[PDB]
Amino acid sequence: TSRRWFHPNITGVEAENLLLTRGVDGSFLARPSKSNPGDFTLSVRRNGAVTHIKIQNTGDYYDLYGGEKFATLAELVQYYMEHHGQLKNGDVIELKYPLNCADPTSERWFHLSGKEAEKLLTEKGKHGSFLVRESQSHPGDFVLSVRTGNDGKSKVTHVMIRCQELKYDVGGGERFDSLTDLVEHYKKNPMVETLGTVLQLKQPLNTTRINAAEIESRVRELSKQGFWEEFETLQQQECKLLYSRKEGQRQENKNKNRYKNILPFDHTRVVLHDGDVSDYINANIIMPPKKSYIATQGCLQNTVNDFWRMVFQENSRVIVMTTKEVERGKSKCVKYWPDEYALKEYGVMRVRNVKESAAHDYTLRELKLSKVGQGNTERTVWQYHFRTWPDHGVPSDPGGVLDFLEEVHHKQESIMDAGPVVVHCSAGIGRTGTFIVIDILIDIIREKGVDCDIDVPKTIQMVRSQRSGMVQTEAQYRFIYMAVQHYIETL
Ligand SMILES: C[C@@H]1OCC2(CCN(c3cnc4nc(Sc5ccnc(N)c5Cl)ccc4n3)CC2)[C@@H]1N
Repeated sequence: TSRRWFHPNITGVEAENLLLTRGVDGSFLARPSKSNPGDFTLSVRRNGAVTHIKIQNTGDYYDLYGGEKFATLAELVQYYMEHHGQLKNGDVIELKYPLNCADPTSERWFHLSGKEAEKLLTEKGKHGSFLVRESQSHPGDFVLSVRTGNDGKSKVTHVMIRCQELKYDVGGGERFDSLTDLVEHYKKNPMVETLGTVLQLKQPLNTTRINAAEIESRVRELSKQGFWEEFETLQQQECKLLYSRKEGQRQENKNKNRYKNILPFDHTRVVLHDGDVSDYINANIIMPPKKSYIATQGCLQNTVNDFWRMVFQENSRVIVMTTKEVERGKSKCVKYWPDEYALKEYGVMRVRNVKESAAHDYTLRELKLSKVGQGNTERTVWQYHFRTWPDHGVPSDPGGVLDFLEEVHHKQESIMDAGPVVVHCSAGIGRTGTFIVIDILIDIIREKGVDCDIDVPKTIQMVRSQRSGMVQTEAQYRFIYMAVQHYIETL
């Protein structure tokens, strides 16, 4: 559970000099690419020299050049640190020693006046809530503000953090190389005041949960950048989500994955029962009377039957497809539905395409799904095929997506005992996560109006604990905020 090898603020020259003077052969770090915004670079030292490996993410997955595709940067680094000779003139590159970052930019607790910090800890703070800010009078020094406990039963204690020769301390004891190490140490060994108060560092002060009516003000603030700082602070927390994906790695299931290293978590994966290893599909239940979701990949030819097994077993009545079958010359999803008015058998599952209806942004396909030999198992599945997501980036306007989800939501609500909504793109983490997150947030607003708290990164982190890398890019992160803002404006 450490993402210290990611340096959000260094340059290529800085990374090279840092690896050459503070690292050894096998040392590595990751950083945002300065030449290609939105991409990343893995800088690795070997034989006294540094190599820079490009990592692209257009919105679907992290694509390591000359390597594999991954759901998060943490899952990428974990894979190559644990598989000795995979990273590559075909020359083996070893990730051995993470070169740790000292920049606190991406920490949830790092931020700020002493009055304002007291205000924030006053209003949305709890016992043990804390933050670290730059000192008011002493430049280069810092302050740790902790809430312990409006009647005097709670207080805010400020603790001065002195920076002396690039090491930090709270006036005595140990001297730390970084604010992170200092906070980590006093998290485990909390300071005790003379009269007995224990300055427990329980959780960072939440600053991202806001009232729905404040979203426009917050978006204006993040656009002044605040968006990039908030997103990367979210990305750092991905190291808490390296849950097991063993079932997807079994030999019998390797070919059931569109991308061999983008796999469902074992504890939330959809388990296929009553099979002819026949229980696997690259798909996860997503739980936020709210609806739930199945986030899954675009079908392969050899997983179409499993897809319909899943849809039938989970009683799903709505499918959301957020990709064309072919985009930019590449196949993203095999056609798993019949032509209009046609009927097909996919293993033991029978599907009739009853009728298609074309809107501008999407096609709706009314499908009748049943198990062969059992006419009483028939149920209608409504497939919503979104077709206007741009080849590059995210939509410039969220209106098409919002109108699409509103229709999808009302179809689902009209169906008694409908199961989870199936959502899929290519790998099923980027666009799929974006649609699901928007739908989760919009449903809160739809039922409570402006009188509700929403917390975009918390919602994403919760969804990311159920499928790897849900919401892939900062552009998608911005698009979720813009979609929520637009939805609130048109209430
Ligand atoms: C230097 C920059 O200045 C401000 C700064 C970015 C904005 N701020 C924050 C605080 N917290 C955050 N938590 C998350 S993730 C999350 C959210 C809510 N709840 C839970 N449980 C989780 Cl895990 C994601 C983004 C977050 N941005 C404050 C810190 C930067 N450091």
